[PDB]
Amino acid sequence: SNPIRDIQDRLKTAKFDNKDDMMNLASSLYKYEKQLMDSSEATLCQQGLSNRPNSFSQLSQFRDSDIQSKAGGQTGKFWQNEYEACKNFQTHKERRETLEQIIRFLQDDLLLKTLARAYFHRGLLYRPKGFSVPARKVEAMKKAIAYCEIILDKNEEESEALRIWLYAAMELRRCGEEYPENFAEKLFYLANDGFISELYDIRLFLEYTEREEDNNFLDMILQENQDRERLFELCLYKARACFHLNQLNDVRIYGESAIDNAPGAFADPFWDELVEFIRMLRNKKSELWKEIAIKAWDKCREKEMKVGNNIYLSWYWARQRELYDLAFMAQDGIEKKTRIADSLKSRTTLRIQELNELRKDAHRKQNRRLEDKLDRIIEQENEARDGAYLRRNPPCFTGGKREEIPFARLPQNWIAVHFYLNELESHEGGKGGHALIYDPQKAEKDQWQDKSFDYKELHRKFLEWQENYILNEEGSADFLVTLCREIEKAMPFLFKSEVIPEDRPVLWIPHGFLHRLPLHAAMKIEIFWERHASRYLPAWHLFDPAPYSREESSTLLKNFEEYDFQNLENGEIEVYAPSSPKKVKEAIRENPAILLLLCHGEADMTNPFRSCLKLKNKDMTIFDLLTVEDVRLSGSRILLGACESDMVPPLEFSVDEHLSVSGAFLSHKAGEIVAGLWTVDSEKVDECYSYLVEEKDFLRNLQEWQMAETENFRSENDSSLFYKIAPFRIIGFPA
RNA sequence: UUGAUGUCACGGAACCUUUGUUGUCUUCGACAUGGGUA
RNA sequence: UACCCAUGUCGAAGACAACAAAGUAUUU
Repeated sequence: SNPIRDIQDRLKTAKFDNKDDMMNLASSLYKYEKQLMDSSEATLCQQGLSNRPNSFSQLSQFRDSDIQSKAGGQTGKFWQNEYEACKNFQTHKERRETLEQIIRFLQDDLLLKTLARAYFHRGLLYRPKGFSVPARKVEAMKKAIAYCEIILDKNEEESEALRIWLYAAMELRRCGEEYPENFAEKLFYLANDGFISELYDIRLFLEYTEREEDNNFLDMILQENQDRERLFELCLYKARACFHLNQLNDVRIYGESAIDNAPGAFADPFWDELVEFIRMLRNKKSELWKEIAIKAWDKCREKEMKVGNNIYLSWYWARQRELYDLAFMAQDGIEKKTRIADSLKSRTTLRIQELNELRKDAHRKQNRRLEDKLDRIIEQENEARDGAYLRRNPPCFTGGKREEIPFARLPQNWIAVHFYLNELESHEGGKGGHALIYDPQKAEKDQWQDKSFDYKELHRKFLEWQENYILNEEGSADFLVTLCREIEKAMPFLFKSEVIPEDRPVLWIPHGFLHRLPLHAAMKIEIFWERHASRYLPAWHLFDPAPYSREESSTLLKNFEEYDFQNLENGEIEVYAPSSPKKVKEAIRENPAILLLLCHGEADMTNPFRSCLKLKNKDMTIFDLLTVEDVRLSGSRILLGACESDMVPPLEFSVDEHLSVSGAFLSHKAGEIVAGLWTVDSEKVDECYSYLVEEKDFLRNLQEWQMAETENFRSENDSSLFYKIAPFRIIGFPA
């Protein structure tokens, strides 16, 4: 760079009456000091300035207090202008460096106004991730307000300071803070000014419109120029303005235009404003709200498809859940309600499944560098669930052939129950819980029912059982019985034949914490499994019946030396013990007909990827399973004898997901998995899985086993015995 | 100087990064002071 | 507003110049 030479050139030209000369001189001297403070390579310059008496006189004149302090504000304003010009050509890092340079340089009303605007723009860079806002965003907006109030304490008519103050106050509200005090009075001054300086002002005059109920300024908005980059956002403001003028057809037109041009990135503020607009329409009870909500859902669903990995998916798309709640309430058709519900489920597991598919093709083609990319994405996802900072942008992957599965592809003798837990409806005091039930044998106009229930008390009793389980654990059996009776209290329709016809099998597609429950064990005494056999899927778009594996080979791997599994160890399947993770990795690439694993297991309390199987000399985690190079399990049947092999951490993740060990095996396209929702007894495991292996029809045989044990439950209604029958469930839907 | 049928704050390491360092022969010769006489 | 010299004595430097706190990613 050679900044010393730049100081020479400026000192040749400069005269002290001229703004540009002093602006340039101040800039050059500041850059010199900056390079010294950075210990830059420019510090190797040992040269000095020539014409020493002249240079001394000119520097001594510049460093007059008024001259340099005058030049400071002008340099700051010039940099602030050039930033706001090139802002959308810069990357984030260099936008940040520009703004922080301005702030450090400026740390007179011109200076204070420039510094307030710089802090306002520095805050705008921070974006919420998940349901959390960065603290520094709030900090920046509060500092902008603090600087603004020095000017406004002595000149309340100053338009720029007032506007910056109002912008920062609106951002505080957006972050979930309250408005600062005397917001109303200052917002009334702004309307006494009555002119749009910048795009943000349109949002202020609408706030004024909604507060003073005054329509004068709406014609300014409707006449605003269309030659803008963020056209979708301007059109959304047009729609609001038309609504206050009751120009409802133009509201429809502008709203449709805004949604049709929505941006791809869910980090964009457009997506917040759209949901606020729909909530405004709904709260004013306008009939337009149902049209706009369904189009907004369709656009959001279209663009979720283009999100590149689970990290961005968890950060930014997860915040759009309320839009699906609103669209679910707008939509009256039950099948279309079910489509809206299903589009929210297991969006991360879908991408893990696609990565597992990609790894197959890389291995068979020996594309090593692609395997490293596939490993990096899983590693970074594991980091993100620990909340760690990511140094590198995670890579993006295009999706698989995501066809929309027709509901007609369910076989004719089944019943399907689709759950949805609408938080917005629940929080407003409605039922909020929905069960959408499909009977494919009826005429098409009668094939769907929609049953609704209140899930607050069921969720409380779930949390209560969960905590008692973590602390006791088997002393929690009474709380399990309480929860299972609460299932029937909440969903009394489960035991009515006009809802679920006689003795047909049921497929469950849960949502939220309902993935955690033993719905097959709902207790009227009569248990649900006495009426129907049950099967589970995480989501309907994962429905994919494939044939069972053809291989004439099966394996039992055991690392469990406290106990003798007399029934399993005298079957026709050969047993290898004590099994290490290497043996599991070997069996997993032979595509066995039946694979049994008998070992201890443990679900993690914080991060799903750390849930593990306790094998001989080393634990095998979900992270290990999802990074095994060569895996061949298409159509295999898997029986997990491990405790908590279908459990997940006692937390609510930002997106709907059930990443248990069983879920990990399903993401490798296993045919069906049997696993435990909590701790499992070794004798019950032995006697259940021996019968399943002998009679190779898991759906009927698990029901027969459950019924045959229930007759010993009835003689005394012992909670401890029910605690031992209930945990087993089947996941997956083979051909 | 509380308000009451509901407080995990013993629910949170002032933590993290930084070389008292860079340059210098224990050497060596002409200099002080202000008048005096016509 | 000209001219002329006269006397022989004696240690010096003892730290100086620079820096005097500065930084501390939240994301296509």
